[PDB]
Amino acid sequence: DINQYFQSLTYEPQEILTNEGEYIDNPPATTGMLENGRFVVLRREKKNITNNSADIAVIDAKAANIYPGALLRADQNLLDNNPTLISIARGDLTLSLNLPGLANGDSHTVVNSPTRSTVRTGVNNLLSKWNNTYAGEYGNTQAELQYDETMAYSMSQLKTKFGTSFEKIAVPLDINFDAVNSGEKQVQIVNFKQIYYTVSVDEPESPSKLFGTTVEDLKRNGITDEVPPVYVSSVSYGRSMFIKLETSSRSTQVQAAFKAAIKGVDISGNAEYQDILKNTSFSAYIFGGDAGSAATVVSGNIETLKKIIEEGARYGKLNLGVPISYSTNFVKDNRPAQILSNSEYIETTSTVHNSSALTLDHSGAYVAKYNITWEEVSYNEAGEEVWEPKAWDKNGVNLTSHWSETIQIPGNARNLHVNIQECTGLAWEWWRTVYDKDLPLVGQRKITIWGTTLYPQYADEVIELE
Ligand SMILES: OC(C(F)(F)F)C(F)(F)F
Repeated sequence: DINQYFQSLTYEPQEILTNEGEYIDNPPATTGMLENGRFVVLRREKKNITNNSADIAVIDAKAANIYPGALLRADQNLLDNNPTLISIARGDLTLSLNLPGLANGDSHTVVNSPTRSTVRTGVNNLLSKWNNTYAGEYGNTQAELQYDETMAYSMSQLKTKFGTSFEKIAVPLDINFDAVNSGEKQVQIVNFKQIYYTVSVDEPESPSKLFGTTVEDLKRNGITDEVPPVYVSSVSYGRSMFIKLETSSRSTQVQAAFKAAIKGVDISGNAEYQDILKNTSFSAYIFGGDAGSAATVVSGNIETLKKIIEEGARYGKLNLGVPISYSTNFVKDNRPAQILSNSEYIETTSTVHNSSALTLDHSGAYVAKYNITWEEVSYNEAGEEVWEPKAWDKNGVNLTSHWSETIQIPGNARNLHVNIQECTGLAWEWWRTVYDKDLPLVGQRKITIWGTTLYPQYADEVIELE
């Protein structure tokens, strides 16, 4: 009996579907740079990404050996999203057609001598029975949106976020890891899946029910306690769109910007910082819907992306789609074949700190002592902050009657303090403090003292730029 042998099969499913790989070392200590009156704080930290899932998203419509009820081997091939098919005498099995939100549809059909052709035929009579009357030919309300976003930092971490095919779409996607690492550009990758339907296979009550003259014709197909058999349980059909979004923006509101952008929820309206969207250059690898043969690569601009997703969503059809994701189960215990994958990577985040301008104006019938101070950030080795004391070069200096000077506090500065005093004709209170405050490093700030020795009057004003 086969079931007995299947029950005797002693393997470790999870350990045979594992993807290690760290090779991360240690990232160069965080540093600080000066660029065009701005301060660039570069901080890159070592992180780890993990992905354990039995839902395999496809990529190459040609490298597809996937179909509902497909009997596949459980090996490195299956692990690398390039499984091996076991073409043996197949046992009749029942297939069902699941739709996103079609109430109680779930059309069922029987399948004899299971194979690409037969399954294709079943799915054909299904989809045909569906399109024949139901108003769901070109589009169907809201197909299942499977949105998988992630900021790009490492080919491997992307290989973990999507699998071992992003290595295949990498060239078309054109990702700038060097730039991201340098901190120049910022790029997010988004797996936008748009499932129109989903073919399900009735869980085999028994391996015997799956495969009756199959006495021991298993060892002649590659079945062993070393190479367990799996079967494609569910296959999702729709439009798969792997989009790459690059922008020269900073590390502020980017995620939200991109996500909201891709989701296209009229974010444009009341969009505080939309410079990212005005600087969103994209490149998308799409397949499904528009065609059931080849894929399409489109590089361009934010708008082009919007109109491309909008014209790619409800412009396709339902008649016949392409496999964009699938799932398989072990033949023995019908356990979900959950591929695991780990990957350490480097998250590189930079921060811009603008210059600061402090104008000083003296209009007093007297002599005014000036005294302004602050501290500057120094990023030495070990990536540890080093705040260094700084004071105005003319500090302690006393200015006569009228004076004026604008000062340029660097971006890597903080804890600004201003202290200005005025000389009085008094011997007891020779010096009278006029102004003394801790000040925020706002864009532009003008401080104007003026008036009489017996009465000094000041003015602290703040201005903007652009
Ligand atoms: O790539 C096509 C284009 F260009 F958007 F028209 C498709 F419609 F398929 F998306």
